[PDB]
Amino acid sequence: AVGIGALFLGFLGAAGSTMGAASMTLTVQA
Repeated sequence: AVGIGALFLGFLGAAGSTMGAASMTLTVQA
């Protein structure tokens, strides 16, 4: 139950966190 699922979650959480910074870290939302 939710065994290997842990490996995709671990790396797929890098893509969202990296593409979120390109959201203009100035002050505008997105």
